[PDB]
Amino acid sequence: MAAYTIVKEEESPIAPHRLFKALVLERHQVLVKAQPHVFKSGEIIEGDGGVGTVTKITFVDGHPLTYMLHKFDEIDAANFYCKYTLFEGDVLRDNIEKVVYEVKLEAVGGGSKGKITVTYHPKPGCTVNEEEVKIGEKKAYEFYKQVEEYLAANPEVFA
Amino acid sequence: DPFTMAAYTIVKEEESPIAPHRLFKALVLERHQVLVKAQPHVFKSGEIIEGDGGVGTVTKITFVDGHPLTYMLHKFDEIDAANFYCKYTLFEGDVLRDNIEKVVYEVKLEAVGGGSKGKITVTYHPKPGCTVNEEEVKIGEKKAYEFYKQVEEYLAANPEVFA
Amino acid sequence: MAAYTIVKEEESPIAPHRLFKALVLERHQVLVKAQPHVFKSGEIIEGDGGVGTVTKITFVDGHPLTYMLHKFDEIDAANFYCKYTLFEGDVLRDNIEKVVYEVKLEAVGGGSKGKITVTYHPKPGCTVNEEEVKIGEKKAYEFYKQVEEYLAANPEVFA
Amino acid sequence: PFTMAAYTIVKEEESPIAPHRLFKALVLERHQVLVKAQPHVFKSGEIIEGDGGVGTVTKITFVDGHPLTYMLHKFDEIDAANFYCKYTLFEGDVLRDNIEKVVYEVKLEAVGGGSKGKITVTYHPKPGCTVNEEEVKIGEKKAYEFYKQVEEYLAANPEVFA
Amino acid sequence: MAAYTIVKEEESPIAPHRLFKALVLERHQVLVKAQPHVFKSGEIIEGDGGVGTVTKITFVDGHPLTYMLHKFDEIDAANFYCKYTLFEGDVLRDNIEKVVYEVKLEAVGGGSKGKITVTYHPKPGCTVNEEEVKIGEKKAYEFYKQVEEYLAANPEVFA
Amino acid sequence: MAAYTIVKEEESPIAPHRLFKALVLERHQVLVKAQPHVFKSGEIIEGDGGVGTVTKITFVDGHPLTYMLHKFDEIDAANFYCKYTLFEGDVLRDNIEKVVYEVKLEAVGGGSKGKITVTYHPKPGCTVNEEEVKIGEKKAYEFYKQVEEYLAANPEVFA
Amino acid sequence: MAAYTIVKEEESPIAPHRLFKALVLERHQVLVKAQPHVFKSGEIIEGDGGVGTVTKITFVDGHPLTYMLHKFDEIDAANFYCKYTLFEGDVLRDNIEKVVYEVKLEAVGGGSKGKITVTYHPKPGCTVNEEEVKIGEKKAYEFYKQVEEYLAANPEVFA
Ligand SMILES: O=S(=O)(O)c1cccc2cccc(Nc3ccccc3)c12
Ligand SMILES: O=S(=O)(O)c1cccc2cccc(Nc3ccccc3)c12
Ligand SMILES: O=S(=O)(O)c1cccc2cccc(Nc3ccccc3)c12
Ligand SMILES: O=S(=O)(O)c1cccc2cccc(Nc3ccccc3)c12
Ligand SMILES: O=S(=O)(O)c1cccc2cccc(Nc3ccccc3)c12
Ligand SMILES: O=S(=O)(O)c1cccc2cccc(Nc3ccccc3)c12
Ligand SMILES: O=S(=O)(O)c1cccc2cccc(Nc3ccccc3)c12
Ligand SMILES: O=S(=O)(O)c1cccc2cccc(Nc3ccccc3)c12
Ligand SMILES: O=S(=O)(O)c1cccc2cccc(Nc3ccccc3)c12
Ligand SMILES: O=S(=O)(O)c1cccc2cccc(Nc3ccccc3)c12
Ligand SMILES: O=S(=O)(O)c1cccc2cccc(Nc3ccccc3)c12
Ligand SMILES: O=S(=O)(O)c1cccc2cccc(Nc3ccccc3)c12
Ligand SMILES: O=S(=O)(O)c1cccc2cccc(Nc3ccccc3)c12
Ligand SMILES: O=S(=O)(O)c1cccc2cccc(Nc3ccccc3)c12
Ligand SMILES: O=S(=O)(O)c1cccc2cccc(Nc3ccccc3)c12
Ligand SMILES: O=S(=O)(O)c1cccc2cccc(Nc3ccccc3)c12
Ligand SMILES: O=S(=O)(O)c1cccc2cccc(Nc3ccccc3)c12
Ligand SMILES: O=S(=O)(O)c1cccc2cccc(Nc3ccccc3)c12
Ligand SMILES: O=S(=O)(O)c1cccc2cccc(Nc3ccccc3)c12
Ligand SMILES: O=S(=O)(O)c1cccc2cccc(Nc3ccccc3)c12
Ligand SMILES: O=S(=O)(O)c1cccc2cccc(Nc3ccccc3)c12
Ligand SMILES: O=S(=O)(O)c1cccc2cccc(Nc3ccccc3)c12
Ligand SMILES: O=S(=O)(O)c1cccc2cccc(Nc3ccccc3)c12
Ligand SMILES: O=S(=O)(O)c1cccc2cccc(Nc3ccccc3)c12
Ligand SMILES: O=S(=O)(O)c1cccc2cccc(Nc3ccccc3)c12
Ligand SMILES: O=S(=O)(O)c1cccc2cccc(Nc3ccccc3)c12
Ligand SMILES: O=S(=O)(O)c1cccc2cccc(Nc3ccccc3)c12
Ligand SMILES: O=S(=O)(O)c1cccc2cccc(Nc3ccccc3)c12
Ligand SMILES: O=S(=O)(O)c1cccc2cccc(Nc3ccccc3)c12
Repeated sequence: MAAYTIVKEEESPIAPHRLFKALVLERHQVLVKAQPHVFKSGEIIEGDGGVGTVTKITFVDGHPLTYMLHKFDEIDAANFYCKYTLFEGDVLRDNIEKVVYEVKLEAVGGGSKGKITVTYHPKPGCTVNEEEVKIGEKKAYEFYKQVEEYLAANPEVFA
Repeated sequence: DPFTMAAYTIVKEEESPIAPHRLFKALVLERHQVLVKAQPHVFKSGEIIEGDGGVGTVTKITFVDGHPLTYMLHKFDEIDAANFYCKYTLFEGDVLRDNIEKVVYEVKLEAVGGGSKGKITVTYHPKPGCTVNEEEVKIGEKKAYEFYKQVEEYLAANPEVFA
Repeated sequence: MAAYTIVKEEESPIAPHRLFKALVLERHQVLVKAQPHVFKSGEIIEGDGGVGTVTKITFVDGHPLTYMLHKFDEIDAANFYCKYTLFEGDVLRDNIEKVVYEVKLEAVGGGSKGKITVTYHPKPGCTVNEEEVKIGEKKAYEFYKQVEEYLAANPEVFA
Repeated sequence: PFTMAAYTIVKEEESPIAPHRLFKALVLERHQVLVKAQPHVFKSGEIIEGDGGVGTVTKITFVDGHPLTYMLHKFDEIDAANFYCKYTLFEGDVLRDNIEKVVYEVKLEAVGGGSKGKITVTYHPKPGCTVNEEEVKIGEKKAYEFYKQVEEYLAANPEVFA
Repeated sequence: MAAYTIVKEEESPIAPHRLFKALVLERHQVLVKAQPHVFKSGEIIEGDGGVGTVTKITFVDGHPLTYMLHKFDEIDAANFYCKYTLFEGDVLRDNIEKVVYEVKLEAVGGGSKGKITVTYHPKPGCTVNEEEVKIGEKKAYEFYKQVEEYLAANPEVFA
Repeated sequence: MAAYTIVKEEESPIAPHRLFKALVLERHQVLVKAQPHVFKSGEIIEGDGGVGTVTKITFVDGHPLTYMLHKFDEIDAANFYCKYTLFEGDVLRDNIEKVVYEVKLEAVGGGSKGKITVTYHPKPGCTVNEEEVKIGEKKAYEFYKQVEEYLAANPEVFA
Repeated sequence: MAAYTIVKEEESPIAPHRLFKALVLERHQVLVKAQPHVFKSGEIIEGDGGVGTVTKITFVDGHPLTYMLHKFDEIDAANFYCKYTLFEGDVLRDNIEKVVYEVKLEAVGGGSKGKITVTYHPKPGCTVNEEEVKIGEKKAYEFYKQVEEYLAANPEVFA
């Protein structure tokens, strides 16, 4: 059970409830707001917006990837806590079974602090892509920095 | 030590939809300014005379002229703006009514959902061998809660006001 | 202290996801479509429909009553299980601190079955009689009925 | 309608005894030090819950002839390292019907081969009834005399807790 | 950047509050009781059972490895959760920066459920020895049991 | 022109007033108690023990070195700070006018943390034999460690 | 690891409530005032004009370096005592990690005298180049010399 893991910490001028709404609860929608050139649509197909909720993110028709689904494992918007899981979608490929994210945020001034952890759950006797991992933190970190900048400059959004 | 003069302490537990950073700011840091903005008929101005809006800072809160009162003097004893903590003391001004040595405000807030949780604890300190009026206490808490409640509605209404 | 406990076991032709949506998850917004001659507005004042959510139902201007705020406690919608708190509002008389409903449905063929466990808790400052505890029941029994008629005649709603 | 009162006493103190010493005697081991200093007033004292850390509770018992009989205490916050503690006298016959509980905050600091302390004690009234100086001064003088007693033995014995 | 993670779930017949005191809280001393042949000492350098506790170990002089050092990130003693990291040691080979221990137990019947995660963080540039992984599990597992049975055979131990 | 100052930070189980006394105030007398094969005598030749005080420390006979004189420039015992300086002796070779010593200690639990800064000042138109600094620290640290162990065993010395 | 230390005692007719501000508190805006050709911009991007603040001086298009960042380990704007650290920026050659500047201004009638301790601290095994010290000591003394003029020139400013 060899699972590669990236546990990191970040810090923002953006407020923590706001950033959470943007990067966790509303992520499926916000992905399409920040990258209309990559994602055609983002929805919920199962759940009411809390634990057990299932989203469907669809790439534009010209993108190599097709779609992904994530499920909400635990959510406690009270203390900016959620653990979700990417359990279906081409990006996974054949070597990976599901990618699990666990996010913890907290206010530090008018801004935030967060502990983000990614763990890749490989299929029986497969090699987790070390490269797939660099691509993972890459795609997100950009997204997170891209959102942070919209928000900074549009303070009424999710405020 | 025949006695260590007894002091009067109120411990409050309060909650807002306002995010702890907007409130730490509106009612602690820029309070001096937000009072006059919120209640421009009672206070002409608030202005930091000493320090640079940080620890050991002291402000002068000024009432109108016709108003019984004139100026209030607050000193900043402890701050951790990151964690929304503050000790700030009231010492120079006639709001005491020539009997209280000082009033000790201790404040701690924390985020919840889209809002705040709040630790407030007021302590009234008299000058040598004087009584600590229940009266002033009734009023020290009542004017501030009203104050607080006005500034909440503002910030709920105007959602970009504090940063 | 001690409280009055109404416990029940009702049965319905409507499927349980249709009732759970109509009478638990969207109750607040459904009380106004059905009793627009009583209620002006229903709304979540805070929450993601999760567990710490709070809704607000407002009575019409003339109505002797003014408002109620309900705050979910824990949910399992998939299973149609919900415990939800009536913590404040004009409706609570001085004798009542809160009223706790415990909802759990199951399927019965093309219909449903459900047990309800409504509890009136008082304030130390007063005691609980039966006239009021009997009214709550009527209000809420009569509501469902009005809704059953509706979920039966329009099968598209929350199906 | 208003927030209930409670009475606080702030003290600032200075000792020529090293501070880790007095943190052991009047705080971490108050329950055992109280009997050694005052076997005349106390029969025993001891722990009943925990192993010294946050949440730890202790029990105090006065001889069979004393008009008081026992006292309970819970440790709210311990940061021994900087000599800060917050504990609560929450149960025993010492709480005259008006008193609900007594909260004690203590911070100590090094000053040469001795120390400086700031002690704050907060009495909390129970619904309806009111607190008064009675319980307080008596409470103030009991704690102080004990400590002086501590101070004179800790000095008279350099290696004890040193 | 990427770490080797080990997620483990087993479950043992002992009340959580009893394993907890042995396999983690006092795991310094009871590690000798367990192996008075591989283990020389069990010590708590600092921490009064306080989070941020750091222990000190040393195998018998014969053993090639000198000692092991742990800090306790957090301990929910009341809740039977603990996070601890192996931060220094001869056992901590020159290619591993730290090995993190995430353990959470809870009562199940008259037994326990064991899920624990250990993460292997490699010192900058190194791949980390996949040997130290297989090894890590076997050694702290074999010891898992010893301590189970013993505690099983004495119901008065840490009651 | 610029001198060499080595900024150190250390930790002792001993209390700061103990460290400070032993390693600073009666240091001239302890060096002989701890190292009577190295040293013959410690004394004060120009001072009362207050600021601007001078000690005279002779090395046993048949020893390379002959003696050393230090002056106590700043003394704030209350906060455990000191500024003293070696300015005379064959131990200071041809180069360096004066290596300066600055000790700042703090209480912590049953012990103490320290901050020490040695500032080696080159001799008029010279370089600093940065190999005499390597030599200076060692002996001063052993002296220390010997004193540490000595004070721990006998907890009545500098109480 | 050794460090390079500067003991410089200066003088100046110009009043210290102006130099101190210029030379320390508003140095970031004034560097950029005395040498527009060396720097195009300089600002405070963190902290709030007090101990713990961080500055960003931005060298012009035509410079090897483009920016450096300073931190105020300590401020005392009434006794004219400061202690700020150069933590980040290109100027720090692989062998230098930070420079610690301790300044103290005293009042000599209508002017000042001073003591500046500049201490360059090396990274893990690396050592500072004699070069690295005279450079820093000079463009800075030079800067000071232009301001002695600037100010004296016009008592209007900083008075
Ligand atoms: O404004 S929102 O959609 O709320 C929004 C919310 C959060 C992040 C966003 C990033 C980019 C663009 C947005 N809006 C946008 C505006 C114009 C065109 C396309 C997107 C973002
Ligand atoms: O799935 S939904 O599409 O919202 C859905 C649609 C219509 C009625 C539903 C009733 C109960 C639970 C649902 N979902 C749900 C999903 C996950 C967890 C808990 C409840 C219902
Ligand atoms: O550069 S950033 O957006 O800052 C970026 C910031 C921080 C971390 C990053 C990690 C991986 C990839 C990026 N790639 C990337 C790739 C293409 C465009 C933009 C970014 C990261
Ligand atoms: O592009 S960024 O992450 O901004 C980037 C920034 C700085 C250094 C990089 C080194 C390798 C790969 C990158 N990116 C990358 C992006 C996509 C696929 C593969 C590699 C680097
Ligand atoms: O969901 S995110 O990573 O945030 C994401 C953010 C932005 C762009 C993305 C594009 C492709 C795949 C994603 N997910 C993905 C997940 C795991 C592995 C590889 C790609 C993207
Ligand atoms: O950007 S990442 O860490 O890659 C990221 C990856 C996946 C989910 C995330 C959710 C919330 C915030 C993020 N970042 C974040 C950054 C700064 C502060 C707080 C959170 C998330
Ligand atoms: O953010 S950084 O942490 O520096 C960072 C981390 C990792 C990779 C990065 C690649 C490009 C730019 C960065 N910075 C960046 C910063 C803000 C906006 C866009 C890119 C990268
Ligand atoms: O807008 S005001 O009417 O003054 C106002 C009225 C009442 C309460 C206020 C509280 C905070 C900030 C305000 N204004 C504000 C204005 C500019 C900058 C920052 C705050 C408040
Ligand atoms: O409680 S108030 O009386 O308004 C109050 C009185 C005095 C000082 C206060 C400082 C901060 C916040 C307050 N209120 C507060 C309320 C809710 C949450 C957080 C703080 C203060
Ligand atoms: O007196 S208090 O309400 O405490 C009070 C406190 C502080 C400022 C006040 C300003 C105007 C009127 C008040 N009260 C008031 C009282 C009686 C008649 C009319 C007005 C003020
Ligand atoms: O309480 S304050 O928030 O500073 C405050 C807030 C708003 C209005 C006030 C009016 C008068 C006196 C104050 N202080 C005060 C303090 C102690 C006793 C009596 C009045 C007022
Ligand atoms: O009682 S207080 O808690 O102060 C109080 C606090 C906050 C708001 C108040 C509003 C109206 C009356 C109060 N009572 C009141 C009573 C007598 C005179 C004036 C106001 C309010
Ligand atoms: O439609 S209404 O005429 O408002 C309506 C009228 C009367 C009773 C109703 C009961 C349940 C749902 C309704 N409507 C509804 C409509 C859309 C979605 C969910 C419920 C009811
Ligand atoms: O307060 S809300 O207005 O929804 C809100 C608004 C914006 C961002 C939020 C982030 C987390 C939790 C919320 N609310 C929440 C409320 C109750 C329980 C749990 C979370 C957020
Ligand atoms: O029962 S509810 O279902 O919320 C309800 C449903 C429909 C109509 C109602 C009208 C008034 C009060 C309610 N609540 C209420 C609560 C307790 C006692 C009496 C009435 C109503
Ligand atoms: O109002 S009465 O019918 O008189 C009434 C009287 C007595 C008990 C009742 C209980 C539930 C509902 C009522 N009304 C109701 C109305 C329509 C449908 C179902 C029940 C009750
Ligand atoms: O029973 S009622 O009186 O309408 C009622 C009263 C109070 C709370 C209720 C909550 C859910 C469903 C109801 N009715 C229901 C009806 C059929 C099947 C399952 C639930 C509730
Ligand atoms: O706990 S102490 O104060 O340390 C204490 C010290 C020494 C003797 C004491 C005797 C009785 C009661 C105590 N407590 C007490 C508390 C409140 C009121 C009056 C007495 C005594
Ligand atoms: O203040 S006393 O009332 O005796 C006292 C009362 C209750 C607890 C105390 C704990 C530590 C030290 C005290 N005195 C102290 C004195 C001098 C220096 C340091 C501490 C304590
Ligand atoms: O005699 S003691 O028993 O200590 C004593 C105990 C309790 C209260 C005291 C009050 C005043 C003076 C005392 N003596 C005193 C002695 C030295 C310094 C300060 C006060 C008190
Ligand atoms: O550390 S290991 O490298 O796996 C290891 C290697 C060899 C023997 C071991 C014996 C006991 C515990 C281990 N680990 C361990 C870890 C934490 C607490 C207690 C024991 C042993
Ligand atoms: O060693 S092996 O049998 O290879 C082994 C193989 C697979 C899993 C193991 C787990 C724990 C201990 C082992 N050995 C062990 C051996 C002797 C005493 C205690 C534990 C394990
Ligand atoms: O540092 S001391 O602690 O005095 C020291 C203590 C004990 C023995 C010493 C022997 C030689 C040189 C020293 N110092 C020295 C100092 C500067 C340069 C070269 C040597 C000795
Ligand atoms: O020590 S200097 O190298 O000049 C120096 C270098 C860099 C920054 C300085 C800031 C204030 C004073 C200095 N000294 C000083 C001395 C005499 C007159 C004016 C300034 C500074
Ligand atoms: O003349 S300087 O004052 O340095 C100077 C100041 C401002 C901008 C400069 C741009 C290029 C070269 C310089 N000279 C230079 C000289 C030697 C090495 C590197 C650059 C610049
Ligand atoms: O010329 S500077 O522009 O500082 C300069 C810039 C960059 C690198 C330099 C290297 C050596 C000497 C310099 N200057 C120098 C100046 C006077 C005397 C001796 C050396 C360097
Ligand atoms: O650049 S040079 O003079 O060559 C120079 C060379 C070598 C060392 C220097 C030290 C300080 C200032 C310089 N220049 C300087 C220039 C004008 C006024 C004050 C000092 C130094
Ligand atoms: O910041 S100052 O020295 O005052 C300074 C003042 C004026 C111009 C400077 C140009 C380059 C580098 C500096 N500093 C520097 C410092 C340490 C090492 C290397 C360069 C300059
Ligand atoms: O730069 S000047 O052109 O004089 C200048 C022009 C306009 C406004 C100024 C304000 C402050 C300091 C200056 N100069 C300054 C110059 C050197 C050192 C310190 C301050 C100002």
